[PDB]
This record gives sequence, C-alpha cells and structure tokens, in this order.
Amino acid sequence: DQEIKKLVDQNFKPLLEKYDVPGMAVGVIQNNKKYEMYYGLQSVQDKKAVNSNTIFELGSVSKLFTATAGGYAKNKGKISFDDTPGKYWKELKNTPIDQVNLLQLATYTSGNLALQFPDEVQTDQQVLTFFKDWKPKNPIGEYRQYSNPSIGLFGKVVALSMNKPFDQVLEKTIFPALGLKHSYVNVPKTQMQNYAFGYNQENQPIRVNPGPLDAPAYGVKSTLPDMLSFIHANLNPQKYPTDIQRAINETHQGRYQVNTMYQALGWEEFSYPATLQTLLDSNSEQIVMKPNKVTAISKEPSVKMYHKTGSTSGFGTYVVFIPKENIGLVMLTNKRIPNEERIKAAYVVLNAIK
Ligand SMILES: *[B]([O])([O])[C]([N]C(=O)[C]C1=[C][C]=[C]S1)C1=[C]C(C([O])=O)=[C][C]=[C]1
Repeated sequence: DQEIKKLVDQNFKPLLEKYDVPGMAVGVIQNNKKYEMYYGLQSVQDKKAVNSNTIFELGSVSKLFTATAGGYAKNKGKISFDDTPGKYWKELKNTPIDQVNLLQLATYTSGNLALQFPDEVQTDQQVLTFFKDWKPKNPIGEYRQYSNPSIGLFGKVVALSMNKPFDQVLEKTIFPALGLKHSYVNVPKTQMQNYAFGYNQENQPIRVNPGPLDAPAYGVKSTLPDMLSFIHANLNPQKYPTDIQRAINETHQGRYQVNTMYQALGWEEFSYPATLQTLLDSNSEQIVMKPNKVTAISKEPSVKMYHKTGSTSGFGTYVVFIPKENIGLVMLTNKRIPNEERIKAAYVVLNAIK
C-alpha cells in the first residue's frame, strides 16, 4: 500500500529533527508484506547511510529473544518453569534464591531484585556471590519489579539446561531457527563495518559496554530485515519449525496483570484495541521504576496485542504486533528518544492502516 511510506514519514520522520537523531530504520509488516523505511546515517563521522545491512543495538528488546530461548528449552523438556535455578546452577542450591522459580525470575517477581546489578558487580565470581547472599523482601511472586539481574539469571539457567553458553544458544540454535541472517550477541569482524555507532545526549559516538549477564538482558544486535522476520514469526508462526513455534507460543501466554498490562514471557500484552494511554502506562515511571503488586489475570482478552521498548546508552528500539490484524512495526534509532514518542508514532501508523 502506497500510504505506508507516507504515514511513516508523517509520524516517525519529524522525530529525527526533534531529538537530533542521526539515523532511523522503521519497518512495517502487513498481510505478509514487508516495508522498510530508512532515514539518515548509521555513522555521522563516516557519512554512512542507514540501510538494510545496518546493525543496531536492541537493548531490552533482547529480552524477547531470552524469553523465546526459554520457551524452546521448556518444549524440548530441558527445563520446567516450576524448576529453581539451583537445579542447574549447582552452586546456588539451598540458598534463599533457590526458592524462586524460573517463571518468577523471567517475569520479575522474586520480591527483591533491582533494575540493575550494583556497579561493583562485573566478573562471574561477583555475579555468583551476588545470588548466594540474596535474601527475600516481598512475598515471592507477589511483587513485580522490572529487573536485568532477574531475567539475566533466567537466561544463564536456560543456557545451562542446553549445555552451551548463552551466546551460542542464540547464535547457533535460536537465531538460525528464526531464519535470521545478521542478528548477534557478538558482532563478528566481518560485520563491524555494518555496526552503527550509537550517539549519547552529547551526540558522542558510543557502543554498548560489557557488563554482568548483559547478553540475556540487553545484549543482542540486529538489522531491520531480521527484526521484521522476528515479527513475522510472532504474527504467523505456522511456517516455522515446530520447536520454535512452541517457543513463540509460550512467549505469548500472559502470566499475571498489573492494571491494564499483562506480563507475558518477555513481551508485554494488552487487550486489543488498546487506548494510547494504556500503551504509554506500560512505560510509566510507576511500572518501570517502582515495585507493583501483581494480580491474577481476571479478564482473559479475546484479541491481544504485544509490545516491548528497548534502550542502551546510544540506541532506541520499539517493536509491536497485533495477530488479529496481521500487522506489526519495528523502530530502530541510533540515539535514544522518549519511549512515549516511539509508542505514540506506532499507534498513529498502525491505526491509520486498519
Ligand atoms: B531496557 O528496558 O531497554 C533497559 N536497558 C538497559 O538496562 C540497558 C541500559 C544501560 C544504560 C542505559 S539503558 C532499560 C531501559 C530504560 C529506558 O527507559 O531507556 C529504563 C530501564 C531499563
């Protein structure tokens, strides 16, 4: 359709001037047809354009891949979401963390895990020691606190269950099964020329730094085509291997609610159609930064939509999809813009189409 380009230009393009963003890639998939819109530069200093080879950091959108990896492991019988991490990380047995189940970790309800590890935690030993000393605060399962260490520990345990380091689970099993050609935990030499610079608030060129359990929490890099294939698989998984179909399905099941937000595995779920403010509320300070007491799902929505924002210091991402409309959108920038702007522009676009 000849209006998709026009709508993306009206709603996403103004954001480059407004936030002084060097480079953007916006993708729409509708009725199994992909549209790729590219703006500006992957590297300011090299005068290099954004294109279908441009590799961006996904930030917390990496969590969706962690969730899928976990779904895949559940369905090959390598793990159960009622398990505890001590069953795979031997050294955590019988510590208080070994009362938390894998689901509770993946969905941020351990009752005492913060957004980030302390700056001081860096090596594997410091990570191990962090979880050994862990003690509860809220009743386990009762409180959602959005957390890198929580899902990161899930990710490490999933990898353990598959006897392979986490980067190899994604690069050798999960990415290939999704048909992705250029998605990485570690960007190889051969593709470094395609890796965008990110840009901080002082417009300095930056890329993500090493950190503890970074890969499963925020550590994947991808292109617009690949992310459009990931959305397709989410929208239309029948074409994909059975294994990966079951994984995908697992990531769509809502597990509990926080007001109008349903927490699935990695993805955030809403009743469709969702009001704009519903979508904005999921990225509110109250939801992202503060603990919130969860409830069981009462209303099981009949028609669902799903989203997830992601950031690193130099990059913004947003991904959204609506199965009932066979439509989805992906936005990638090499500078952060406010989450509310990403959400609102996608809302206007996806409603305008149908
Ligand atoms: B995620 O939800 O995108 C997550 N990102 C990270 O923790 C990785 C980063 C390190 C430094 C800056 S981001 C995250 C993102 C945000 C946000 O609004 O950008 C807030 C909390 C966690």
